[PDB]
Amino acid sequence: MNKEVDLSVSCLGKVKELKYDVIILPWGATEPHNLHLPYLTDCILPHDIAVEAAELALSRSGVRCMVMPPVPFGAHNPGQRELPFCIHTRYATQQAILEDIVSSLHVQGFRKLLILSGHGGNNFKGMIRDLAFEYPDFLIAAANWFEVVSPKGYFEAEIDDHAGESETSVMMHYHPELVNLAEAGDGESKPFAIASLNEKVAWVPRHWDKATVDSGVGNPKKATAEKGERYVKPIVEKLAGLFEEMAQHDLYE
Amino acid sequence: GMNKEVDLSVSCLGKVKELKYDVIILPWGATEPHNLHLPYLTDCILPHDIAVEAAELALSRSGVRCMVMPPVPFGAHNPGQRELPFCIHTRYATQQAILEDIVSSLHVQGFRKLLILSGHGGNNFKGMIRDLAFEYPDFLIAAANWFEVVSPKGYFEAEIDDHAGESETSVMMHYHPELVNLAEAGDGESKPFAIASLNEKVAWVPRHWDKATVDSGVGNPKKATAEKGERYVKPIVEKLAGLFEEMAQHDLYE
Amino acid sequence: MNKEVDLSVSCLGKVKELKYDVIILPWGATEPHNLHLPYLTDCILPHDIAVEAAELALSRSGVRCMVMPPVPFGAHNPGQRELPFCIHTRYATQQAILEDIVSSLHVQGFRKLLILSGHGGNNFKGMIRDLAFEYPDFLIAAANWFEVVSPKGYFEAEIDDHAGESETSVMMHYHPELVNLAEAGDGESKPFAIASLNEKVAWVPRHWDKATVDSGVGNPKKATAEKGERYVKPIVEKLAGLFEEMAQHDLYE
Amino acid sequence: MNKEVDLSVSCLGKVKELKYDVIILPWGATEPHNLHLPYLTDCILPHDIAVEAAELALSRSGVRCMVMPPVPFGAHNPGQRELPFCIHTRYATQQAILEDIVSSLHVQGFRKLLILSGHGGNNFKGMIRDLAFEYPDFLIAAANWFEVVSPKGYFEAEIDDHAGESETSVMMHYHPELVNLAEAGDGESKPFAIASLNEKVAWVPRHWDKATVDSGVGNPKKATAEKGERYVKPIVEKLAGLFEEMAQHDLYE
Amino acid sequence: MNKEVDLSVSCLGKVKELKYDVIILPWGATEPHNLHLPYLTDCILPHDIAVEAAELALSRSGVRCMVMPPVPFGAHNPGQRELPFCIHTRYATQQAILEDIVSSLHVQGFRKLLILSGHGGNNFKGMIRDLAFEYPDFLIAAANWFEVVSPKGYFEAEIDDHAGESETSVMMHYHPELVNLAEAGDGESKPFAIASLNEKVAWVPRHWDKATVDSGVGNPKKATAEKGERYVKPIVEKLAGLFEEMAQHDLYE
Amino acid sequence: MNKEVDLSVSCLGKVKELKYDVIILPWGATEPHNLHLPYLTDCILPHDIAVEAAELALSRSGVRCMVMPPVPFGAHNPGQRELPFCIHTRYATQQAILEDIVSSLHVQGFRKLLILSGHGGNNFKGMIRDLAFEYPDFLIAAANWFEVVSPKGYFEAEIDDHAGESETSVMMHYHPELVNLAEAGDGESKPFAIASLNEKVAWVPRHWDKATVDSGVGNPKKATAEKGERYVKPIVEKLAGLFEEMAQHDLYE
Ligand SMILES: [Ca+2]
Ligand SMILES: [Ca+2]
Ligand SMILES: [Ca+2]
Ligand SMILES: [Ca+2]
Ligand SMILES: [Ca+2]
Ligand SMILES: [Ca+2]
Ligand SMILES: [Ca+2]
Ligand SMILES: [Cl-]
Ligand SMILES: [Cl-]
Ligand SMILES: [Cl-]
Ligand SMILES: [Cl-]
Ligand SMILES: [Cl-]
Ligand SMILES: [Cl-]
Ligand SMILES: [Cl-]
Ligand SMILES: [Zn+2]
Ligand SMILES: [Zn+2]
Ligand SMILES: [Zn+2]
Ligand SMILES: [Zn+2]
Ligand SMILES: [Zn+2]
Ligand SMILES: [Zn+2]
Ligand SMILES: [Zn+2]
Ligand SMILES: [Zn+2]
Ligand SMILES: [Zn+2]
Ligand SMILES: [Zn+2]
Ligand SMILES: [Zn+2]
Ligand SMILES: [Zn+2]
Repeated sequence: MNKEVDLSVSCLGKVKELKYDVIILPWGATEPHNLHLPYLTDCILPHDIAVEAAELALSRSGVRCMVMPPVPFGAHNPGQRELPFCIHTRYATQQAILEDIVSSLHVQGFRKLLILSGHGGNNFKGMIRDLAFEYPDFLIAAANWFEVVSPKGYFEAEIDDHAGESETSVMMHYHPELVNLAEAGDGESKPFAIASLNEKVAWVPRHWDKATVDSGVGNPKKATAEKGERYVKPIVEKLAGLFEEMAQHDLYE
Repeated sequence: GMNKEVDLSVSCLGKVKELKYDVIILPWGATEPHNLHLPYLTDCILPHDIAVEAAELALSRSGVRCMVMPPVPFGAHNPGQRELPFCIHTRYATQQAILEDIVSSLHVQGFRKLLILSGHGGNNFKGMIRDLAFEYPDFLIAAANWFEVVSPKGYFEAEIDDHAGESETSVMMHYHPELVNLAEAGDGESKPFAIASLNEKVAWVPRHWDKATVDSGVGNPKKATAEKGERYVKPIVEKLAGLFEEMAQHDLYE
Repeated sequence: MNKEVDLSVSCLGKVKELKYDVIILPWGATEPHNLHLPYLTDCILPHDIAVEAAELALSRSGVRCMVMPPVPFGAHNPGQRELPFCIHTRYATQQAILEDIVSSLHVQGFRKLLILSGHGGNNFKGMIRDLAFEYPDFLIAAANWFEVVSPKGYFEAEIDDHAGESETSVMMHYHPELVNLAEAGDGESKPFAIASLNEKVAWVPRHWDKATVDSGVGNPKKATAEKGERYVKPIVEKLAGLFEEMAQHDLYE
Repeated sequence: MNKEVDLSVSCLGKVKELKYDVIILPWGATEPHNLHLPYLTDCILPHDIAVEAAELALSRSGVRCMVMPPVPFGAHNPGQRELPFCIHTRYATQQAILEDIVSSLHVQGFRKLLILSGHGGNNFKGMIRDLAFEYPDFLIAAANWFEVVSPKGYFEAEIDDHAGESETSVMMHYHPELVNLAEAGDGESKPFAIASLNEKVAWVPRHWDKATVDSGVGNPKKATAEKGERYVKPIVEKLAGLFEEMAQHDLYE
Repeated sequence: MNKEVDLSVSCLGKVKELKYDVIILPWGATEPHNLHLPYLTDCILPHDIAVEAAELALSRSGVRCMVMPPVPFGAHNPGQRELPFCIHTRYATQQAILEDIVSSLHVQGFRKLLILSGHGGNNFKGMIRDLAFEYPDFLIAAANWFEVVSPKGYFEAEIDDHAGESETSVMMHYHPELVNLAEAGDGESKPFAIASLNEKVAWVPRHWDKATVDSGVGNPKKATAEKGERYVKPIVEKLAGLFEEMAQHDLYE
Repeated sequence: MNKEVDLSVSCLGKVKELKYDVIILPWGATEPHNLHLPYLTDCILPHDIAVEAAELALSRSGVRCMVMPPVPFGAHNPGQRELPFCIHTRYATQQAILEDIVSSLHVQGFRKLLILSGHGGNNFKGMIRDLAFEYPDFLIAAANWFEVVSPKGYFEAEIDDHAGESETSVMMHYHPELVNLAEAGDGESKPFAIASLNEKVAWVPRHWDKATVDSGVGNPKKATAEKGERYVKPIVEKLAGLFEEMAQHDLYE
């Protein structure tokens, strides 16, 4: 438990006299993840990663970041909304939320935000361009935690898009109590009938009811806690460096 | 302890996919300073914990199975609160968009009954519910503040107890003692309006936190105890369990 | 007829050289009231109450208030929209209206507004919160006219929620020509089949099509003009006092 | 007082057993009208015309029309918003209002609506077009009451755009108690400095602050009740004829 | 080809060192025009007229105007949206477009815009009113090109509302290669069955599915390039004159 | 000029009796492109490529596609909005436009759409997600034309992000009349001061006012028409294939 950098457990007494340089907003989804992983995986993983990166930036450079509570409202695909307790969030709803967050942070004096997404269906570039014009003095960056470091050499499964080896391993590391690997299905996935879409000539969202069986995309069976521990270490290190640099530099000098 | 059957925050598809759910409970909170000593997420944490307890009671007692959704941390706040660090004011339209998206999804999934259990008195859902009643005429949405299910009067000593006070502190001490250090609390001294009729409640204006409060609390929380909190939530939990069961077993009118 | 404090009958020549301290916005509904009361009851009653309070405030303290034209756009319940000429107004529509009113009044130099509602279906706290941030120097209060003084002990009917003894008495007092009590039905109402909702553990809107027969909720038969006269006197006095204090004090001092 | 065709005075008891063929929606503004005319002129005038026309159609044809309460929310020009108690309504606010009105009337089974406007600043064609796709079985027509019959030859003043001889004469006829013509300014107006805008090659809204003194456009001096009575007789007959034809014919046959 | 005044062919190099006085936005529609005219007629015609007008203003007075690319998003009528490739634009969508265009132009330092519409179903008065409050130092004017000079006098056909003799003649002048007059139908149109709507007591949009056979409204078959040339000459001169006056005068002086 | 597959030149008479299988929506931007390339480069290029692919699909397989007029409304970066005649479009405005296009196309019976973007600032995945739930029977795919084929071996310049060698070459091929290579600047660009943003640990938009001098990103000076001609051949062939597969297969089979 870290009240200095994790708002989810913090209180005003602990934060009111401290200077904060960068705000971190974990952004996930309420989404089924194969049969074995939590509905809130895309919130929990970026939150725990962000807190660790915040701890490193503080101990390493004295840069203090606050990790906000994660946003559980993700954008989903055809076939997912019909699965129980999967919440599809319209883009405009997500934008309204980010607007309200940035408005408040701005009033509070903050000027640097990183959105750390745990859901690949979330896209923030358009929202960020629009807010760049409303709040010209407020820097907003965006990343998916799972794109900071390539999974090559860290995991065996070749297909690993959702609730696969990487997500399961990272969950096993941070919260082994939240996942029983023995409960996982194989995460078999089916391609489109339009070859050009499989060749990525153009993009169409995967339909979950046609493309998946257990809601996972990728076999998680070789996942371990140790694999998760090893993978997140360079992720945390690179994110901490970004927080430090966002704190220490203007965007252009 | 961890309950994947009724607490979506810890649950997974494997546990939920072969079970029948009757009622959905949406805890709706705020990200909001609570004096110096309570968590920023107090208004999310408390209704989540109450609702899970009531879900567990309804299940063991009647076989009525409810799902408690993840708490919504987007509250509507007052003047002077937005400037406090990490407090997030949410516009009513933003909240309505959220509830629209939740209801749309739950409706596609086959669900037809939802209770919004609020932890924050600044949240108001009657307009959203009226508007959604016309869009989804087969979908029942109720709303309650957890702290209005049973009056705190009798259960606590402090007479002023509106925000981060004795009652909220006690219930946090009960459910999450590790999250609250009572020794860190301020007195929660509050200042009334200079317009008497507003103090008398002839009309309503929002309290300005910057003018009205010193430590962001409204009410002295210092006689708070875990046991006071435990005793107060017992009847709240039992009444909510009863509402869950009757929502599951009856239509609104018969 | 009072052109000084009632915009419904006023003109620019009467008002242009006067100072106004508080603006009053009566907000009602276009809504069936049992068989006997006007569709515009919820506009008419706060308008007349407001004008009398404004007159009292001026005579007694020299505080001059303008009563704006009533908003006939109320928020209604399931079953009411199907009744002829009942106009359900969405919350967003209502918010748009109040934004336009506040924006104009602000440009005109006004900084003090009371919304005096005649329809309990209307809720303004959310709107007021959001406008507080948009216009921080603009004070907006809201009240239902019928909550200023409790009707318990002014009226005999136990149930009296809509077009019952209280509303009818007050209409009989202000506009006896618009109400014929002989035409009223009993206003019988049915409760919910979910006991916890009648006990008010939680809130669900009453469904008019299941809960009412004639659109009324409460028996109006014991209504008299004299009861209405007696009931509005302290409401008007209390509101006049509010206006005076709003004109004469800052929100905090 | 006519509870049959005027909702502003009507009740559910008088309306509930009767068939209504056309709904008429008076749509005005809250707007200063020189020094002499009511703020609510643009609501009062279409309301009274429409009621008289509805009474004519009913007595001569048995076609029954309901005249809804006037919408006091108009679209205004630069300079008007700063005049006390003028309320500028955004187009989107107006459209939200009509959508709510039409959605309610539609559920009630009504299929034919006339928006009878009293304010030239109001434009409903875009709203009507959009609602024709949402409710293809719902006929919406719009008219300005003051364009049903040209004022040429009914009034003396050449410039007569706002709070001028025609509107004043029509108010003198319907509500002589609400207007004292001796209080009027000359309603002097200044043109643009861009000649082609005065020639109407292109449209720009008139700025009230630059172009008017007393808020009127056109001298009302020669207004009389006689002139008002004479002008409205053919307007009322034309509108009664339209109500009858909307009632008895499909748009196309 | 004119890179000085036509953005559709221009590049930053050509424009970056020149002073621009007025911005011209052609606004059209994607709409069937009888059998023979282009879908983009309403974009092409005002574009070509604006460019010629800008060229005349430049040569004659040294006033330099930029003609923006045409907006192909018009507001359409019942029965048109079912015709292949006709795109109906909601009023709110058009307003969002104009807001974005104005916000960008304002930031660039421009303060004068003319919207030149090619489609009668487009209405900008409301948008202009709302924007005058948001951008008080930004003059926006609007005109339909075909209303700058009345076509009566210049053309034979009695009816000429859409894709008729005037539009066909003007297209044959500017782009003879895009129109084969031999393919045109007669553009026969049916009136309403409600007499008063044909007489224009009130407005209802024409229903294209009931009212037209070939999608045209007006017989175009006497159209000629010479007639089109003749008609655009005085339109081009009047518009050039408006651009020069807009550039050289404040709205009021 | 091909009226069969290019709506910008087509007319109802040519299309009304033909079966169309897939709709192609070119989506561009109004944006400075170094000194030498047109402001409409991002509209013109995907338009011309789409028309060629539509011709190939028809000649080769009998699959008939309509290329809609290009949408000139792009999402832009800080620094771009201040450049003359650059029009930044908010995400919500873009989505309102796509909502309108799809609504119309759906009414007309079409069930398949490819958005072919010319501007990398445009992002359609969110809009497409939200529309999949609104119109579950309507397939929407998105592609950037410049991502269909890698530039490796086709062009020399290493940096080529905007108005560089590839775009300049492709414009020289399709419209040599619209580009003078001799006018081009070097398209020099500058990185961020935040090293982790240059390493792509997270995303922030480039600020044009700090990162470019001439508005281009990439040296265009080795561009040729023959390089453009060679490059678009496989782009056209792959897109033709996608159009055919879209016409002939369900998304999943
Ligand atoms: Ca399946
Ligand atoms: Ca680093
Ligand atoms: Ca009970
Ligand atoms: Ca008092
Ligand atoms: Ca001239
Ligand atoms: Ca620079
Ligand atoms: Ca292929
Ligand atoms: Cl689904
Ligand atoms: Cl996908
Ligand atoms: Cl409050
Ligand atoms: Cl209720
Ligand atoms: Cl005007
Ligand atoms: Cl029309
Ligand atoms: Cl970028
Ligand atoms: Zn995930
Ligand atoms: Zn995910
Ligand atoms: Zn609280
Ligand atoms: Zn709270
Ligand atoms: Zn009432
Ligand atoms: Zn009411
Ligand atoms: Zn008027
Ligand atoms: Zn007016
Ligand atoms: Zn046309
Ligand atoms: Zn047109
Ligand atoms: Zn480009
Ligand atoms: Zn581009």
